[PDB]
Amino acid sequence: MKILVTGAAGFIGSHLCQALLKNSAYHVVGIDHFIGPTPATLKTGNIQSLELNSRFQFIREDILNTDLSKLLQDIDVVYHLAAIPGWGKDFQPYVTNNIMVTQQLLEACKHIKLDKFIHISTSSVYGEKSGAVSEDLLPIPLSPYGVTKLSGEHLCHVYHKNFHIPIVILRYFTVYGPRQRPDMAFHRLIKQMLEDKPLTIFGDGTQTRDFTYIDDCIRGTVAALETKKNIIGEVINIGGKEQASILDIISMLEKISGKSATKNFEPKQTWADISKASTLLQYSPTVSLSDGLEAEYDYIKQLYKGDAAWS
Amino acid sequence: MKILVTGAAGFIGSHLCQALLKNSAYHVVGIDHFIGPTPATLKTGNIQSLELNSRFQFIREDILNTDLSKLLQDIDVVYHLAAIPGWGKDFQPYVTNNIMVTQQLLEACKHIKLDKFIHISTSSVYGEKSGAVSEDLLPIPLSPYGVTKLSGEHLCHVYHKNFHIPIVILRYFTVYGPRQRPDMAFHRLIKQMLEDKPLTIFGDGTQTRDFTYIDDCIRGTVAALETKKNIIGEVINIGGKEQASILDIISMLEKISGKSATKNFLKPKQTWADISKASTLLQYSPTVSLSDGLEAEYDYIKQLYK
Ligand SMILES: NC(=O)c1ccc[n+]([C@@H]2O[C@H](COP(=O)([O-])OP(=O)(O)OC[C@H]3O[C@@H](n4cnc5c(N)ncnc54)[C@H](O)[C@@H]3O)[C@@H](O)[C@H]2O)c1
Ligand SMILES: NC(=O)c1ccc[n+]([C@@H]2O[C@H](COP(=O)([O-])OP(=O)(O)OC[C@H]3O[C@@H](n4cnc5c(N)ncnc54)[C@H](O)[C@@H]3O)[C@@H](O)[C@H]2O)c1
Repeated sequence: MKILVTGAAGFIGSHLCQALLKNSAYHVVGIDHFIGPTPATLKTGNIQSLELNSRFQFIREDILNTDLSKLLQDIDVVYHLAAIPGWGKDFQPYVTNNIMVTQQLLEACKHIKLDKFIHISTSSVYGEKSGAVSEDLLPIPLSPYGVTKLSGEHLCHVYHKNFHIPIVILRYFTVYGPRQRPDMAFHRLIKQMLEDKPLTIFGDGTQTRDFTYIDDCIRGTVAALETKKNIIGEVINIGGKEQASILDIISMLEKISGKSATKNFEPKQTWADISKASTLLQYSPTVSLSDGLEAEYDYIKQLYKGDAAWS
Repeated sequence: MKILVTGAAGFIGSHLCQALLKNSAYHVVGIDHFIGPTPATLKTGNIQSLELNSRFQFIREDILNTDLSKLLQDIDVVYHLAAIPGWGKDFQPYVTNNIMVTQQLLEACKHIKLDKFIHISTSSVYGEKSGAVSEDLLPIPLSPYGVTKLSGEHLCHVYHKNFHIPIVILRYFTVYGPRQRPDMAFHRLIKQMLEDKPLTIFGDGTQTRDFTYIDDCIRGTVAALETKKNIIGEVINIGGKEQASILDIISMLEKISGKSATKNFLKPKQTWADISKASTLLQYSPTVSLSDGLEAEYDYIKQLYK
């Protein structure tokens, strides 16, 4: 079996490619152009181990400036994770990389026999919801990111209905752990704690949110390929084991580091409904925040203060 | 009050400029780049009346290639109708004119004190539905037009929530009447009947749908401005008086023309707009009958292709 992962040098793509290659039957092609919020310097480390694997092929090209028929020959499964995640005149890159990229990939998949086109989307499509967020909820995105990613999902349905591209949509809720993007909250809090600085906190930080450890996110993503259920056409939430406030997270980080944080200071309560994923994917997130945060803490320590080839 | 109408030379925008200018209090600025399926001459035809009026200013420029800070200086209300109606390389124009236009327009309005930004959208955002279509249904667009128009609506919510742009979304169901675009079904059917050619139907023509006469469309669009109720942030379906199938419509066109048509069939049975919300918030009640509306369109099409 041969699998294309778009955005394979990114946070989630780099872990997915590695989880796929544990199956000695799987061959992976990753494509990544090294753009978006993570600098290329920091990003190179994400694929260090990946490029040691003989069954991994890496292409450093823009999806919009590459031979797609060539990239897609002999591909059984596409995992599409390439995106600009996380305004003004900054808007064009979101349209180019979240809408035009998805449309051009889907166009090139018409002339191709895929088992699955697994399109990765985001909980930012939903906008604001108190309580359980389920896949039947009317999406009202409140960011440019959310708007352009939801547009990507809608193109998946257009190409499924019109040309029978076997699309699956996974909506990831906040994913954290080793390799988390530097623009994301846990990375920023941990780097501030390591540097004895004030921890930036927007609002009073008691609002509780859903968080998914990378390894739980990746098990759910792999199960989208390996499930015996018919999931073609479905939208599936992939969300976390435990929910926590930004003040709970800092509590657990102070326990981890044995430091104390100079805190520098919107539904109260929201979580992913993961019942569709439980039923269709046997998905069950198993990693605790305390284990997950320890692993992210050690990663960020080594990233900025260490001497690894990926420092 | 000074009102910017985008797409002001188009089918609906030209009628809208006409109705607003009836109010002596209202000054109207129209911008239109003369693109999409309608030829330029028909659009010059659409605004021939408006240009004579001293409270009307017209700009023939791309919204993406104009000084929007100049354009919006003393504007109290935006009516945003500018758009491209409905693969591979033909996709960028939908993204440019339905997504980027809306984003740049909203960006230019972010820091201005508008009373209202009235964003015009489409029932094509809903995708395939059976029965009454209300604003709470999950939109699953099936076309690039639908996706790009749906993205425009979502940009409005982004700018409402973050910058308090006072947005109102109207979802038009199919609009017909004089100046209907030449790509649209009634325009095409009437033209074919005038030439005694077969009337081309796609499908078996028995699916009944919602049609809105342009004057009823404009009355609801003006009510979105003039209503005493707070409708900021609301999505409102604007739909029509009578439901008809294309076979119902052709039978009425036969009554107008006094002759039987040859019917040419090439390649979801019942669907209508739920206009409850528009009734309550806009006192919208469409009053023009299909037979009266089709007569008005028929006369407009005949004067073109005599
Ligand atoms: N990190 C999260 O918590 C989270 C949450 C919700 C959804 N997601 C989604 O998961 C996916 C991966 O997110 P991430 O956090 O790993 O992001 P990331 O930025 O680390 O990875 C995205 C990668 O896509 C690549 N890319 C973008 N445009 C490209 C193009 N035109 N051609 C080739 N490569 C291109 C970038 O170089 C980058 O390496 C995205 O689709 C994102 O929207 C992530
Ligand atoms: N006609 C219908 O039945 C119908 C149905 C539902 C919704 N709508 C919506 O109503 C609005 C008007 O539709 P219409 O039938 O009058 O179409 P139209 O093509 O007659 O009018 C739209 C006008 O927008 C202008 N325009 C497009 N892009 C522009 C740009 N970048 N800069 C400047 N001007 C630009 C075009 O030149 C055109 O004259 C659209 O937003 C459409 O999606 C119409």
